[PDB]
Amino acid sequence: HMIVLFVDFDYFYAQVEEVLNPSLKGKPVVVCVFSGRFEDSGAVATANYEARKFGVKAGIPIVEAKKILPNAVYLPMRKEVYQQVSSRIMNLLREYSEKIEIASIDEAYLDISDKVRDYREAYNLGLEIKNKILEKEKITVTVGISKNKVFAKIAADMAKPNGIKVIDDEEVKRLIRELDIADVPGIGNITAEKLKKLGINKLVDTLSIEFDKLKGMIGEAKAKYLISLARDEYNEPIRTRVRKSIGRIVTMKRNSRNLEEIKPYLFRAIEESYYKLDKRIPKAIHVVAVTEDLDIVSRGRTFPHGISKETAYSESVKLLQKILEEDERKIRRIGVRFSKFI
DNA sequence: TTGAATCCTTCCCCC
DNA sequence: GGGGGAAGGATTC
Ligand SMILES: Nc1ncnc2c1ncn2[C@H]1C[C@H](O)[C@@H](COP(=O)(O)OP(=O)(O)OP(=O)(O)O)O1
Ligand SMILES: *[C@@H]1O[C@@H]2Oc3cc(OC)c4c5c(c(=O)oc4c3[C@@H]2[C@H]1O)C(=O)CC5
Ligand SMILES: [Ca+2]
Ligand SMILES: [Ca+2]
Ligand SMILES: [Ca+2]
Repeated sequence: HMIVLFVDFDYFYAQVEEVLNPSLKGKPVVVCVFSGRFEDSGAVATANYEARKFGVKAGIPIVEAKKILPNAVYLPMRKEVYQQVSSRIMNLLREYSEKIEIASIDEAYLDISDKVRDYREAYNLGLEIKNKILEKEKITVTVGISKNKVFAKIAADMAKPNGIKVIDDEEVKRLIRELDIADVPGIGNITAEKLKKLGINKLVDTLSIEFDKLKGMIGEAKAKYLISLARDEYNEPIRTRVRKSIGRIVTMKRNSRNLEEIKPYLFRAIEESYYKLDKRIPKAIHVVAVTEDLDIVSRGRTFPHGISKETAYSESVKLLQKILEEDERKIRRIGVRFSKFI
């Protein structure tokens, strides 16, 4: 059948910052995103392994991080820079197979199904690829390999960082039963829970309960997806993918409800969203408001034509008003999202 | 306590 | 009964 090759750049942002300034290597680096809310307000985009060893990881606020390693190198996030370093590594990959996916800013699956006869040769192509990526861009990555996407990724998760691992059918059969279901791609702790108090603690357990029970607890989708992984029938193609929407949000200095106070933030958001749009014309626009208590509320509108920057501002203001109206909390975060491209 | 981008489920129109 | 689609909330990486 087929063999999937998953490539995953190690502690990426942090690493890219290390590449752009080698003096950093071997020292704990925490790449964070600072919100003008107050000094050191914000969170950790991510951190390299030195820093991570001690708990400073992605998601923890910057203040807690400095309390753990008050002496680590803290750098602001430079997405653009990372975006270009990624694009570069992404191309090198295309050279190994035109069947590439690119799931995120540091992930990509490759159907080397043809370019390889056996796993032995896959493992080889893995090193070939790790090495060529290390030579051209100075970036270390983990590579996973198996019969399908989901497993090619799991193989990687197991081998981080700067690793390479092949999961053969026997490794799969073993995993379908001994692999914790919370560690399966697509299962956030939210679904990991509903599955926990349902008896499904292992990828296999999904076979025991009747289907229409799962469909109601976690949804027809996740239901069928899980079942196939368990009966070893899962086999999704490595399809190239196109961005289906762009957007931008911004935290405000103070939380408020004053339309006029929020407007400037909204527009700042819209303005950047267009730059990103580049040459794309969106037919749908949505305004997203993160309430003072971190709950998300969004209103939107789809037009039968493209959205001009001018109209964009206009329709955005209405949609925010509609939010303040329909809600009551103070707005903490505001922004826009443009979808349904022409 | 920082974004971004893609699903899950109502719901309204109408053959 | 169900094709076709827009809205807002849910969930994941
Ligand atoms: N919780 C988060 N908050 C903000 N940015 C995040 C978060 N998680 C991930 N990111 C961004 C920062 C990273 O550079 C990139 C994600 O990297 P991730 O691929 O999942 O693994 P990584 O290789 O950088 O980490 P790892 O140390 O596990 O290998 O996406
Ligand atoms: C939205 O607001 C916060 O910003 C981010 C950014 C992430 O990745 C770039 C992110 C991830 C995860 C998560 O639970 O939260 C975030 C958040 C916060 C969200 O609440 C993951 O599991 C992977 C990335
Ligand atoms: Ca990674
Ligand atoms: Ca990744
Ligand atoms: Ca998980």
